[PDB]
Amino acid sequence: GAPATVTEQGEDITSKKDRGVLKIVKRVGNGEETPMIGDKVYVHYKGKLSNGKKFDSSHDRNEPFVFSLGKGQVIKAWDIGVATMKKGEIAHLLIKPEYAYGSAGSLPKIPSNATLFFEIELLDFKGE
Ligand SMILES: COc1ccc(CC[C@@H](OC(=O)[C@@H]2CCCCN2C(=O)[C@@H](c2cccs2)C2CCCCC2)c2cccc(OCC(=O)O)c2)cc1OC
Repeated sequence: GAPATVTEQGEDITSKKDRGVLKIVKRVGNGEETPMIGDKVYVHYKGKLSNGKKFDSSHDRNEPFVFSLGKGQVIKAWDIGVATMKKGEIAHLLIKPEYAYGSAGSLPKIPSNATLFFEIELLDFKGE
């Protein structure tokens, strides 16, 4: 399924080149532009553990998820991944624990040492 495909064909977008964050572009966005550190970013996502459990979708809160890019307001993989995205892009990310919740998890929903999968859509981004 979608997680396996990222394993097999995803691009390694980490600095350390440790396959900690793998990416496939599922829908090509607009232009060349990607967001800057500090930009307010608006996304819709669907996420799960890579084994399918704990599924969550921003769609269910009928409101985009909003954060400031590159400020540690989200897990490392999201700071790394969303920084590569164009407006309108949808990407798949497969994420090892080192770039997510590590040994502490985010209980009770996310366990220790969890690999995560997200489908992420970058709706828009704006400087504050
Ligand atoms: C482990 O490192 C970090 C961990 C957590 C954070 C905060 C968790 C952080 O979650 C995340 O980084 C990612 C990306 C954004 C979407 C939410 N999210 C998730 O993993 C969610 C997942 C869904 C399906 C599989 S994982 C997860 C859903 C369960 C609650 C934690 C968040 C978060 C930020 C802001 C708000 C929020 O919840 C709503 C609220 O609090 O009002 C949760 C920053 C971190 O790094 C600097």
